[PDB]
Amino acid sequence: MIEPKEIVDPLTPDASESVNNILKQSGAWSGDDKLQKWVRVYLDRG
Amino acid sequence: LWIVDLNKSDLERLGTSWSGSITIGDKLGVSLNQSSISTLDGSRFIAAVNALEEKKQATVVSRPVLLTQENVPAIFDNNRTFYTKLIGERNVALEHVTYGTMIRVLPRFSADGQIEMSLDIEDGNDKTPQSDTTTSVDALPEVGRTLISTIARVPHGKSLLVGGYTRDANTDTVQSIPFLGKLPLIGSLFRYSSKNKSNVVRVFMIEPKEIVDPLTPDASESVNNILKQSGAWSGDDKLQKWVRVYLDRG
Amino acid sequence: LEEKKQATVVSRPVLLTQENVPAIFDNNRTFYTKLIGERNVALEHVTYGTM
Amino acid sequence: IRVLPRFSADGQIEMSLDIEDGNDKTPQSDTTTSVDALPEVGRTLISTIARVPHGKSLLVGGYTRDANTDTVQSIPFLGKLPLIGSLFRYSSKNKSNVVRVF
Amino acid sequence: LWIVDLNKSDLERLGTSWSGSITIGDKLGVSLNQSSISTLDGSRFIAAVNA
Repeated sequence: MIEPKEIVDPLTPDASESVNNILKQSGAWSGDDKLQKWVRVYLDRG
Repeated sequence: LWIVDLNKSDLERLGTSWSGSITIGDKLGVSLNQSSISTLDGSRFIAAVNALEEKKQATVVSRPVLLTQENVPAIFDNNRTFYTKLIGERNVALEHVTYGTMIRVLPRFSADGQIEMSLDIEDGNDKTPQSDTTTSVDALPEVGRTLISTIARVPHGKSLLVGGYTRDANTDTVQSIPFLGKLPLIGSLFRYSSKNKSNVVRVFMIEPKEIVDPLTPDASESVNNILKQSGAWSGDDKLQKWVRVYLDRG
Repeated sequence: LEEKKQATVVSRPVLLTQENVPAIFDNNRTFYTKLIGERNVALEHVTYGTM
Repeated sequence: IRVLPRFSADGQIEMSLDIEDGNDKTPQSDTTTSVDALPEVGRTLISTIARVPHGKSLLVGGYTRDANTDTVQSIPFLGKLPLIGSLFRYSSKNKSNVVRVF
Repeated sequence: LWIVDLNKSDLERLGTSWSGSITIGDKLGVSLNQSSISTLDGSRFIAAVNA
């Protein structure tokens, strides 16, 4: 089968809230660590 | 960009399957299910039951980051090899999977503030027939190869999808004996049922952002918080400081 | 011997472009399944390609 | 690493980067701690011009990864009775999470 | 330039997995999990635990 659709809008909600609902529920969240947060924090908000 | 994978599968196997032969007085030989009498004369008929089931679930989320100027190309690619510990040190073996990634882009600015880019991306492992033992494939999940070739524009600081793949599947079979598999009392001792079900999504996202500022705090304070807490700091040594000090402050 | 077999599989790719520009998507996963036995060891596998 | 730098007017530096780092893919270190002794880092390659103000530090590219794995292998009938039903399980979790940035 | 790496992993493995076969009076043979009787007649069923 086939079906296209037109798209003009960004994703709602945002992608940074999608994966942070994945990683805190699949059991792989890695922001608690006080050894690795010193270099992820350069990398999440700019 | 955001790689993301979700895998989920369960499988069950239960039932018997019979074979073998009998004999009567060296005058007649009755065999069940292709058991040749030319290999067996008194070996009576046997059975085989299978019982095993499981539930598998695995996720993997990875992301590359890279910056350019506008109207200039750039390439990023990467491939690590992930090992896992097969059980045994003298009875020795290993198994390993390479995990490759590639991305090249060509961005520009618009008038109203949105970014337009030019994407070829790749991700996956190479097809390797390996990990022969049952949990050896279970240790490291597999993700297939993929390739996009797409220009796509997106408003400032927000996230748009660029392509994906989903898949759902079942399987059902009931293998049995024709006459004796329907009587109510022990008729379900002659079944052989094996369901199977897996369902997998995988999608590539993208989001750019504009950047004008240097990193806050500085990088020399980042690694000096790493090395004094991971336990590898090397400024205490009175034999090696005489040449690192030419090298930290100019 | 007799049996009854039934199987379904439903898959979908998604992708976007602009208008009047080409684009390619292709994919191939390999699906393993657990043959019964760990020391009596064997596997079997099928690649599933899409373009 | 190869580079090609120049000065700007206001004091910032603009450079031209191709960098590489890693080991070559070697199937080796067969014993269990032999891989554990020396860690592995994958190959990487950048091709980027990037400018940065004087004396401060800017990021040029990186890679992170998170993963799980869960499986519960058991016997269908006898794996649910309360008394010794958990003697027929086979559970094996797995979890790794790795960052790396230039 | 500054290379930096952080790696972290943990892994656990626990449980059993069974196999083997029995016999009754040289008249019938019941086997669990692909144990062929064509290699074994009196070798009773075994287990394997990993921890």
